Amino acid sequence: AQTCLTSSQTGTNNGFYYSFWKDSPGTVNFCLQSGGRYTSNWSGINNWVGGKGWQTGSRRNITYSGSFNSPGNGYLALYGWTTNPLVEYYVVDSWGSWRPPGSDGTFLGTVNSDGGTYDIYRAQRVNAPSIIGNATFYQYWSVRQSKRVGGTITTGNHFDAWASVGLNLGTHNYQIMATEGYQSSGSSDITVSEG
Ligand SMILES: COc1cc(/C=C/C(=O)OC[C@@H]2O[C@@H](O[C@@H]3[C@@H](O)[C@H](O[C@@H]4CO[C@@H](O)[C@H](O)[C@H]4O)OC[C@H]3O[C@@H]3OC[C@@H](O)[C@H](O)[C@H]3O)[C@@H](O)[C@H]2O)ccc1O
Ligand SMILES: O[C@@H]1[C@@H](O)[C@H](O[C@@H]2CO[C@@H](O)[C@H](O)[C@H]2O)OC[C@H]1O
Ligand code: NA
Repeated sequence: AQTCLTSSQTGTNNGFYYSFWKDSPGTVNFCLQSGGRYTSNWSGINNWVGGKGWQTGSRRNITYSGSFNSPGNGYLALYGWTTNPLVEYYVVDSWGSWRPPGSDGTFLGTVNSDGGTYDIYRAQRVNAPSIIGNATFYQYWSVRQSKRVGGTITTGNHFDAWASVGLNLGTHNYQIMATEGYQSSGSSDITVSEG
């Protein structure tokens, strides 16, 4: 059954944790579906990110499938946080008009995982929204060298590769298969599972 949300919220739905966040402009209809599924549509937003997964991240292997429709700036990524240090992390499989993280990403190397090759970056967010309120913190990124929509993400491969280039993860907070939009409009329909 469906539960559509329009304001930032976290919780559990059909055995899966979810996180949904947007800043004030525009509209996101973040619709919780059966099992590990959610849909999104966004319009006129500034920034939003949300999806289904786990309240506490781990080295679990995560599989996802579905559709991602982003003519402007959007991302389809495994997405999560740690505390101590505060870290926002991404394993980006697809994107819209703009390949992240841009020039604010420092290239650190590559990792091969799940049939793909990913570029590794560190970026810094300055006085930016976070799971602990406005903060200044690093992001760790793996970004697939070409787009893919669907498959398995062997998280351990990414975590180990980041560690090998000095990117230390803290205590795991949430870990979700996320859709992100930036100053754009679009939609997605994504189903997650582990193991
Ligand atoms: C005051 O509080 C605050 C602070 C921030 C931001 C803090 C910060 O450190 O970064 C500021 C800038 O945001 C990033 O921006 C990206 C933006 O440049 C990019 O635009 C592309 C550029 O090319 C064009 O051709 C594209 O059409 C256009 O879309 O889009 C992505 C932006 O970055 C995203 O921002 C949101 C994060 O969640 C994502 O991780 C990140 O990828 C940096 O490059 C800085 O220039 C924000 C909000 C508040 O309130
Ligand atoms: O109310 C708080 C939320 O606003 C906060 O949400 C985070 C804000 O930064 C976004 O980049 C994240 O995706 C989102 O989780 O989390 C903590 C909560 O208490
Ligand atoms: Na992967």
